[PDB]
Amino acid sequence: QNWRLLRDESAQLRIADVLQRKEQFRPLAKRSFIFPASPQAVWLQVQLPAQKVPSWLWIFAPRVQYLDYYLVQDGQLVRDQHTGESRPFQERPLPSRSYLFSLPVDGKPMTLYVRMTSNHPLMAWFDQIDEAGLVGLE
Repeated sequence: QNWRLLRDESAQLRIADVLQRKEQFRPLAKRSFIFPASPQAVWLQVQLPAQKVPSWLWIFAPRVQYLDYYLVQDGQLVRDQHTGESRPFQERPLPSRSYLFSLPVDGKPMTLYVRMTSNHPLMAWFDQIDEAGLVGLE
């Protein structure tokens, strides 16, 4: 129940606003979603324990225009990345243009937040992967 979702139909919520609304996140029945095209912002919240081996959050979000990634550890914002198809000029390694975010092995648990918007149907698949998952990616 640590993979949770919040639909922000206002599209106005920022990271600070979302952190005030943690109780509004509800558990996902699968690590993916699809919604008809709308101006909503979909937020993902993933709570993870301290990690022992290299791992990544993988996201395949075709046609997502704005994707914002935030990592929180010990109540503080430790990572803050703005990407998506409407943020060009960033070179990504994978042919699929999937997104990878490295999850630190630093003795502390974490919470990740991802904001996604599109003018197209809003869809993504996502999961935590280790090195073994990484080397088979395309």
